Amino acid sequence: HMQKLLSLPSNLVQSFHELERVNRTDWFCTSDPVGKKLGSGGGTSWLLEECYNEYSDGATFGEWLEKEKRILLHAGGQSRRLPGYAPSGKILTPVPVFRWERGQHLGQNLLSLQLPLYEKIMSLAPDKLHTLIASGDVYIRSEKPLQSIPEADVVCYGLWVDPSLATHHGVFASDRKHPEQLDFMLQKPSLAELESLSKTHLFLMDIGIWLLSDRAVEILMKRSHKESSEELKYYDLYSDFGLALGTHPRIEDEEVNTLSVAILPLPGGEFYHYGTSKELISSTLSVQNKVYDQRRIMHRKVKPNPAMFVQNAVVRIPLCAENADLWIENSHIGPKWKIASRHIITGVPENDWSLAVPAGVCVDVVPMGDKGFVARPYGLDDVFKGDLRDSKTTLTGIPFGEWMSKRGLSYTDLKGRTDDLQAVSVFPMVNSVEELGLVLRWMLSEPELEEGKNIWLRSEHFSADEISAGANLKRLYAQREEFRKGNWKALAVNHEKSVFYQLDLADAAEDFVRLGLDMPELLPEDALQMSRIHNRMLRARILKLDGKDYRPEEQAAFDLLRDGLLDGISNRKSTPKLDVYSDQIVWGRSPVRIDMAGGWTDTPPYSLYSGGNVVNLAIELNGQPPLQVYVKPCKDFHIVLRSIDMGAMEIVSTFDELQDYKKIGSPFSIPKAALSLAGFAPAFSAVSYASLEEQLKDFGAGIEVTLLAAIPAGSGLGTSSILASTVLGAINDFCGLAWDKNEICQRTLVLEQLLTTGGGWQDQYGGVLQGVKLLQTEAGFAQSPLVRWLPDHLFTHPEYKDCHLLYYTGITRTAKGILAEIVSSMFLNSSLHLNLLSEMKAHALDMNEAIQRGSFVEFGRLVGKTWEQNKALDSGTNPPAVEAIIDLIKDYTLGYKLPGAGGGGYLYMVAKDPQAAVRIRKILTENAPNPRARFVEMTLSDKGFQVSRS
Amino acid sequence: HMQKLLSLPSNLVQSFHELERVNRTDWFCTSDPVGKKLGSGGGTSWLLEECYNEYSDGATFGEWLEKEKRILLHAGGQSRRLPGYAPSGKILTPVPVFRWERGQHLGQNLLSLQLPLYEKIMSLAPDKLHTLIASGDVYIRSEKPLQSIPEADVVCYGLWVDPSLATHHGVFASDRKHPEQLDFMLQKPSLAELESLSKTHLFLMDIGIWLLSDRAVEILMKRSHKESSEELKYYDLYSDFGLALGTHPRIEDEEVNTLSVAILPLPGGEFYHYGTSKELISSTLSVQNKVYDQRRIMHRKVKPNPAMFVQNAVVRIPLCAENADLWIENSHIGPKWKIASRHIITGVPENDWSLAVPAGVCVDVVPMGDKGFVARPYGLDDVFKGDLRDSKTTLTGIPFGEWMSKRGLSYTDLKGRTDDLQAVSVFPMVNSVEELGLVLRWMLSEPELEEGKNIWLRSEHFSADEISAGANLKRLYAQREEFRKGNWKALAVNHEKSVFYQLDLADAAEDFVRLGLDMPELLPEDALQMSRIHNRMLRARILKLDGKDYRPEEQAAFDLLRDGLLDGISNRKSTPKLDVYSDQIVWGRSPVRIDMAGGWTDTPPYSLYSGGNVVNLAIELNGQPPLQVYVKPCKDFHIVLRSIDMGAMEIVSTFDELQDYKKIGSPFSIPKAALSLAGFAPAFSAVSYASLEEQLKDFGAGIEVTLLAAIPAGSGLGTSSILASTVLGAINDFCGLAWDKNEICQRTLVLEQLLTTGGGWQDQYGGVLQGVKLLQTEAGFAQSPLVRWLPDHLFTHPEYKDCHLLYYTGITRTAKGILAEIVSSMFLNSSLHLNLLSEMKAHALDMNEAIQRGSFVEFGRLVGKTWEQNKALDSGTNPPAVEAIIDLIKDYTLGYKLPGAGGGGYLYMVAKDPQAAVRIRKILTENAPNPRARFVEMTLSDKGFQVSRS
Ligand SMILES: Nc1nc2c(ncn2[C@@H]2O[C@H](COP(=O)(O)OP(=O)(O)OP(=O)(O)O)[C@@H](O)[C@H]2O)c(=O)[nH]1
Ligand SMILES: Nc1nc2c(ncn2[C@@H]2O[C@H](COP(=O)(O)OP(=O)(O)OP(=O)(O)O)[C@@H](O)[C@H]2O)c(=O)[nH]1
Ligand SMILES: Nc1nc2c(ncn2[C@@H]2O[C@H](COP(=O)(O)OP(=O)(O)OP(=O)(O)O)[C@@H](O)[C@H]2O)c(=O)[nH]1
Ligand SMILES: Nc1nc2c(ncn2[C@@H]2O[C@H](COP(=O)(O)OP(=O)(O)O)[C@@H](O)[C@H]2O)c(=O)[nH]1
Repeated sequence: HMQKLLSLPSNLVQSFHELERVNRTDWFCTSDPVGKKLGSGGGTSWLLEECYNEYSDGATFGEWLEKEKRILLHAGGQSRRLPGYAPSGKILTPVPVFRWERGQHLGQNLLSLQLPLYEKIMSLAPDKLHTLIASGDVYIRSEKPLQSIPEADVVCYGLWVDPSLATHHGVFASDRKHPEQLDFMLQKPSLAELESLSKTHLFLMDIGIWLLSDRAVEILMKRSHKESSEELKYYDLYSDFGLALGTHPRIEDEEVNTLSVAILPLPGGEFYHYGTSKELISSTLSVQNKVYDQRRIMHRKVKPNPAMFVQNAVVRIPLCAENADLWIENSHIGPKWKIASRHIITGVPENDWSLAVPAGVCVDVVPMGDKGFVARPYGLDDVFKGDLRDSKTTLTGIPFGEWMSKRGLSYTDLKGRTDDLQAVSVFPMVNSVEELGLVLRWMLSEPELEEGKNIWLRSEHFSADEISAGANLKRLYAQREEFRKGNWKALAVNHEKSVFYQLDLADAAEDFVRLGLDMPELLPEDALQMSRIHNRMLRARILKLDGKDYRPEEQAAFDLLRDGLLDGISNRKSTPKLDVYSDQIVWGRSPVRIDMAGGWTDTPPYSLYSGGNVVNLAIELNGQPPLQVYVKPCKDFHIVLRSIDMGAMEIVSTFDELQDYKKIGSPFSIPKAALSLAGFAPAFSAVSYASLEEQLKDFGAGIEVTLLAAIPAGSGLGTSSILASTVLGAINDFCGLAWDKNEICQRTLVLEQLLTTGGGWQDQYGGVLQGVKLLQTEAGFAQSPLVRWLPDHLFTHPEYKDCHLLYYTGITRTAKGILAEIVSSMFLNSSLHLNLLSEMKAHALDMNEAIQRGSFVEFGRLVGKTWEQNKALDSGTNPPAVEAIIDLIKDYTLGYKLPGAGGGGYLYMVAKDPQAAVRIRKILTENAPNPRARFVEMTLSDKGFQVSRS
Repeated sequence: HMQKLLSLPSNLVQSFHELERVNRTDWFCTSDPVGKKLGSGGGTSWLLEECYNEYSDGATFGEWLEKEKRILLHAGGQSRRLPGYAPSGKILTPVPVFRWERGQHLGQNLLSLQLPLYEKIMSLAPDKLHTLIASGDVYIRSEKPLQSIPEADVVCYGLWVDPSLATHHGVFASDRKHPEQLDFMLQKPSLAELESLSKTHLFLMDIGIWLLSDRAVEILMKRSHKESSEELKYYDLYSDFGLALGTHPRIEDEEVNTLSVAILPLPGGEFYHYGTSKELISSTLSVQNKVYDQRRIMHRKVKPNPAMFVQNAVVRIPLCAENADLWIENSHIGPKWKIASRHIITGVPENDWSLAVPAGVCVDVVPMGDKGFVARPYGLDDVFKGDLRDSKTTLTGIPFGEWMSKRGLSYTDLKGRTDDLQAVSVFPMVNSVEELGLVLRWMLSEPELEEGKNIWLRSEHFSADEISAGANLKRLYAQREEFRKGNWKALAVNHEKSVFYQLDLADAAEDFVRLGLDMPELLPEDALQMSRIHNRMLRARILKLDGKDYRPEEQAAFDLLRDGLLDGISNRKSTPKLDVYSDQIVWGRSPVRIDMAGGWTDTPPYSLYSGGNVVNLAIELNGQPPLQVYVKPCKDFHIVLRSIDMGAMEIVSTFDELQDYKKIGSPFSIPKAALSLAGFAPAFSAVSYASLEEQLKDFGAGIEVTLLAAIPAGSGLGTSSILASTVLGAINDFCGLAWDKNEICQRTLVLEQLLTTGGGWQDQYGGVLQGVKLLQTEAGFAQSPLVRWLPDHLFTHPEYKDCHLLYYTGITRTAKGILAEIVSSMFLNSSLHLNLLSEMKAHALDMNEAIQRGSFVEFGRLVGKTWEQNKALDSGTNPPAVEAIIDLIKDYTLGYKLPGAGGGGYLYMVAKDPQAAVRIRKILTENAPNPRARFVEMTLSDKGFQVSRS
């Protein structure tokens, strides 16, 4: 597991692992020494020092830093501009579920949303960069493939967004002749400053993702201490260390300038700050406004305003269009509340207050002590900095002097600090919800309230620093959890309009079992089919986690899926007519396929969620099409089915026998379903016939179908789907149905839905259509792949053709059918699975690009990456014997993978060059893992499915 | 030229063609009959009836409606909420140049900005839709490719919008299970209705872009008249006709429901209101802040506030950050003015007034009569509706009763109507700028000024309706033109910070010549290179339009372009070494190319503006590579050059002779430049030599280069560039320079820059690289195409191969005039040319898609569309002889085009089928247009440039 190190507030360090439910093995956290601020760089150095002192197994710091890669997040500031989550350190702020996203956790926060990108970047990083540094108050997205990470001492990711937004952050400025290096950094530059440099420089806004080598770490830790030894000091990573980097740095440092700096634009990058109260709402609104298409929005709720976000809360007042810019979290809004706009309500316990909240002021309630509450009303624009007597120092939008004067208070009532509003003990700690409401009314729009002033005088006073230092986070998290327990039922009941069935339902089931909640009730038959499948699978998972019987629920979900996929599978009528002469035989034949990338993304229901991308190609094996079908007229008015590979024969005389797909011991389900779809079953026939015998008498003869699958099913080469398509095409030619290859593949999809195989669509398109292809579908039950052919240069040119090797290993899967687990995880919107499948889609697009550009090396590498993705999706795909075979020859390949679901069988290898291919052949021949392993010659098929007549 | 029909205010109809300088053939305008409103549908029927009565020519209404597609715009309301441009009908409102856009006209208005999208949609529409309907008070953008337009009776464009905004417009509601249909429309639905329909329906905001068939037009016009007679009536297209459409319409209508409705979401659509005074500022601010890319923003100037827009105006006071929401147009702001924020100043003549404008109040001055001015002060929030005695009836932010009382006035001074503020004659018409200023001061923040009241009492009074009805728009446009004449000089001087050199400089040159302005002075050498080229070409165009000598200015612009393209002349040095045996000969050969789509988009400087997209392929002619080069060692230490096609020979003995590219009568400039780039000229040689003879003595021998261009020059098949690349590749093999094909093409670009050809990069990549390719570059001087190969199925498969016909027309022509005209238009940011080139890029992408999908019919159709685009870009591309050749066989083709710049030469035809190809051959053989015309057999080249040794 990637190690996370966090610089947290002192109060949170002791409770982080319990409140966030994370183990101490993968998570280490500490704080700045109480009473001493260290800044960004100083806090990072202190975090590194603490983690080293914790796991110092006797090695020095230098050899310890190399031992593993680490992701360090600094969230140990004061959070002046975000008081609502200052005691949580910003990084633990709950983030609403995106109305366009599937598979998110209901209790997601900024940390859990932002961590995967950091882990991906670190796994892509070179091995000499053992330290990633980031701020936890941002949400960063990358919707395009990451570029190579250079081997510099400092690697900073940047993003050009808007000069107005760049005005508030760090900016990397690079000379127009050299965007590769960093010329200098700028901390919050003005619009005029960026304009004056626009003619000669490019600017990338600093998004707070830095990567440091051991040399840069040494220099930062030397700068974070004093002149002698261990004496710590304040040091800013971005304003002191940052401005000293680049070609022409603003700050001078002999050791910092020697560090090479590399600025990387984040591909498809998006940046959303979460450091101020205004940004808390604006960034969430932007993320919501990334998608507007209602066909891609699973949250079917009409909000009065898009900038209204309610999490872990109970709202007893009606919300209207005038209540814009609203953020309610971990709060209870009583029915007698009166609100306007621009509000941030956090931590408020249950109440029936008659509280009027003016526009622009926010209310925060922090649990303090065992039973007390600290009331912090503040302003959406309050910065909490500066001297109290300055007119610019504001509280709840009002200057602090005016706030004091209007309430009949004097500065003699504030004993303590007076030069910094952050350190002014002005927030009262009450011991009752009634006193809390009274003092909040007094501190807001009722300064004449007698009892409020009395309570404020009786109560102890806390500053924002003291609040963050003494907050009882256990009670805060417990209130949030009780609110979320109520919200689970609320969302499940309101499923037709809520985000319930687009959430990660595995996480939801875990939370249901942990909180002691009952399973959601069964959705009525009138509900959405997808929602019904989600509901049944969630109930099954809850029963499994509880220790009850879940098999019927699971099977019911699968049955709802198969019923859902039926489109024109009932009313698609054909009129088969004997289109050949009496002594003619129809021969159809098809090659198999190898999927290069994007496999699994065509599998329902994920393909229904977002559409699939698959790059694959048709291949003949040992110079022959492995799937073959013969169709001929029969003197008797019945259907004869013969199987060469199974060595069997069967006579179908009635409609009932033709549609008996699950007949015990029959290997003829595929041709039976194919003949049914061709119009020899009543449901698919345009003409009504009394019996199969009468239909065949009107037809002119019976039908004799002989089938050959020269490659057994489960080999991963697409045997079953391609055989179904071959039978369909032979019957198409024999019966004059005039189907084209695309319609044959679609009828194959329908056929496999008749047989309840539950697979995707990639195999039949890969085999029936010639050449190498990219296949893409959109979201929805209607899955009809758009086909884009690719150049076959990398597979047919003499310098490449002999580098594609196919090796039958003689090994079959030792593990069980994990496919069921994968499909059920898809039904539960499992976040890990959905993320991996999305990465597989993007990787299929990258494979398509590599093939288009004619890059053989990149093609082989991406094949290897597809193998890695498949191993990550299924642990049983790579048994140890296959891994030993791989290790025998891995040094001579650009990449390799198993075709299809894998688990053994065939190994596809892309040799580096023809000599490497000869070497691979020699090695695997002289070191056969078993007597059955053998090479199989594969050639790209320029024909696909072929059919001819005698 | 698609015909535009406009329903305008009555006063504007009489002067529209003169004020906007448009011909009466392509522009028709009328108004609703004065005294009766007809609504959207009634106004549409009246506009159609008027245009028919004008251009009937003896046809019936149906056969006239069929003749052509028409774009109808309704801009004929009262414009209560936009008084500053009410007499202009909103649609003629000047709109500031987008700071991120290139090629816009300085005098652009809303009409000129909105027309291109409508014309694009209409040209994409099926031929049965002859009528597009739109409102003139909106600005709509589409930044993603438009989808196919189905063939329905009514086609409506929509946009996914927040429900809160959808509450204020028409809404198309489609069942979630059938988004292809329209279920029903809703006119301004409430939030509760959207809640009730959100669970079962999708809603798209109506953006006001409808397309109607002739039957729908007939029904709309029957509904727009009464029942018995021809008397027109009010009829709403969206509330009456719209609510009667769909599957389950809200309103019942026997004839309207039979119309098929198709709802299309606008890809990448953006909607900007232009109906109220505040929206005038807000939508403009949004459009300005729409683009973020530093590479695409040429106007890099930060004003004190982003919401300050100044057009056609002189401002004598300084503008600061507090002057937000400011719109100054066609106005002179004297130095003694005092303004705040939220202002709209229009039509103010030159003055020295001491006028104080309070925040939120706007000033408008409308020329009236021969020399008079009507002063209309109003409020930014004034709606101009309601009875005068209501407190809500507002004027300049003040209730009208209070405004009357504060100036000692009574309702006995207002003769006329009193129930509608729009019809109250309260605005005085004065006869002098002095009286104008006095009465404006009186009507604003100086109600106690007696002289203002006296002038108001003596002067005639106009209502807003009377202003819009009697306004002297000629004087308004003349004042605007004088202001713009001043602004031209102001912008040209301030070129480093203005939008000057990103404007349409052809329009700018025309305006400079018309207004009698001198050309801008020469930019210093320290200015931006692109800006300097723009400056020189603009001076050249102004001199040419004036009748002076412009050739040196043009040549200087071309030289600045060539110098800008000079890149690696220093950091790409070669060391040629004799790499062949003494008796060995190197033979290089290349096929020609046919560009399928995107030609011209690779030509600088447009390729530098936005990058090029070109789909092209290599072809052999009559089974041979038409470009051939032989290189062999020479006993003498000189260079021998022989030309087979020119039948010539030349001896190069010195560096001076080798670099004499423009030698009189020499056809050897290409091989001389190629040998120079290979390292036989000192500037490109890594080793310094005293003379060419010494370099060749160290080399081991001289060089003998024989060239053959088997296809005559000017054929359009890429002969020159591909021959240059062939020489470069032959010399590369002969000298062991180890260049790859990409480097060969880049050296070809450098060679053509040495020879000052001024072309693009498409030809060399099309010829050197095998197969069919999409080539793409980004913006910037560095033009290095990314190459993506396409499947060659549509060109090599037997059912397609014989449909590609190449016919030498027997016409030759130096296509350098077409090149010069188009390149000079590119230098001037000619709006027509830039728009057409953008469409050519998009069309290249569509061609790439069609080839990927294997669609032969779509491929041929897109070839035809490429021919149409080329004809539209240059009128000289299709001479009448080529057009006559085309007309002989056009009925047997899916498409056709001339390769390259055209002007004659070869005709590429995509026959519908092999029989059609036989027919085309027969027709063109039996009817040869000239003794030289002949068919040439073309075959796709799977080799590209090849080189071998004897
Ligand atoms: N360990 C530690 N980290 C800090 C300290 N100050 C700031 N940081 C971190 O450095 C990053 C950048 O600083 P800021 O965004 O200004 O931190 P902040 O909490 O917003 O500070 P203020 O709002 O000014 O109170 C933040 O993510 C903080 O987590 C500090 O004193 N100690
Ligand atoms: N943590 C978290 N809680 C949420 C989120 N969305 C909603 N909630 C909580 O769940 C409760 C129920 O949500 P819904 O079923 O959508 O109800 P609502 O739309 O918020 O309001 P009503 O239906 O009118 O009661 C809300 O009151 C919120 O407190 C979310 O994205 N994240
Ligand atoms: N031909 C015609 N066009 C109209 C009519 N009414 C409105 N329009 C046009 O349709 C467009 C949309 O209507 P509105 O924006 O509400 O028209 P308007 O002139 O702004 O009306 P007010 O601002 O309320 O005075 C406007 O640009 C008008 O020019 C009409 O009765 N006949
Ligand atoms: N029509 C039109 N006029 C403009 C535009 N931008 C500027 N102008 C006018 O041109 C004059 C020159 O403006 P500019 O060179 O940018 O100077 P600046 O605006 O003071 O910085 C201004 O006084 C404006 O009145 C525009 O986009 N359209």
